[PDB]
Amino acid sequence: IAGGEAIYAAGGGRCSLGFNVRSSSGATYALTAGHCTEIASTWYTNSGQTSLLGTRAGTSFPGNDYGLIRHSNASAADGRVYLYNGSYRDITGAGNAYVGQTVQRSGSTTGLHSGRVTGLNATVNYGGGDIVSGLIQTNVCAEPGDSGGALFAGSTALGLTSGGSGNCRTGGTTFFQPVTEALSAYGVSIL
Repeated sequence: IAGGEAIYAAGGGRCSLGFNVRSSSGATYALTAGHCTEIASTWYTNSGQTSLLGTRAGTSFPGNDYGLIRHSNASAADGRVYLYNGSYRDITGAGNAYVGQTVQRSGSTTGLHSGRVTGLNATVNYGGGDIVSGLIQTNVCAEPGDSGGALFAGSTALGLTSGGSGNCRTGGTTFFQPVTEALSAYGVSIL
């Protein structure tokens, strides 16, 4: 499974995989949104929930928005992002974002969209105390289901879709969790 592809929670809920990562010991995981991993411990790669992805290994949500899923099969840990046209992009490292940067977002609801970083230090309020801060603001649209997907530029991983406003029909604004903070938190590296 590659970055951008759908992940399904046991008993309902869909998100997108961000990036596949590995610990210094060679254990592999999938990064996604923390608001996603908070809903279930077991994840699947198909809607019918018969192909197991793995089980939740960590969650950092409200505050940040990142989470980790341990792969049940190391071979499913594809170090690429799916481009939705039958092609894949190999991700070679992680980097920082900057205002004016041109970016691409891969998600399971709306496919691949591009845009620009328009702001930093952004905050989103999901209600019920769910405030996420330190986010990258962009003009890339996204829809529910895209959450946890990959934000990248070229071969460089940048962030994970948290959420935003608008849709891909009218345009919107999306907020992303910088990936490097996540890699740091878990001592993981891009595959």
